[PDB]
Amino acid sequence: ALMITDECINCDVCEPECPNGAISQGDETYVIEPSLCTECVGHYETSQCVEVCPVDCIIKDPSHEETEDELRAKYERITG
Ligand code: SF4
Ligand code: SF4
Repeated sequence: ALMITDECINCDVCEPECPNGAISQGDETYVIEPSLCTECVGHYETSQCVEVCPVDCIIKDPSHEETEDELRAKYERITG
């Protein structure tokens, strides 16, 4: 899973880009819901939210280290 850090400028651009609806508006920043973030494995070759973030604040979430296989597996439980 990835996480949006405190440097988020609340620009709204990454929200609509997530295939799993993992990103939502927070009180201070946008937040990714880790159970929904597959790091875009299964849909795209790269993270879509990272691709559009204007200030490079989405990074790997150290408390949710998943392999290409667990992301794949997550992609599979979220979609079919
Ligand atoms: S794109 Fe980046 S700066 Fe904009 S809301 Fe999403 S995480 Fe924050
Ligand atoms: S990496 Fe993909 S699934 Fe995770 S929040 Fe970003 S767009 Fe969504």
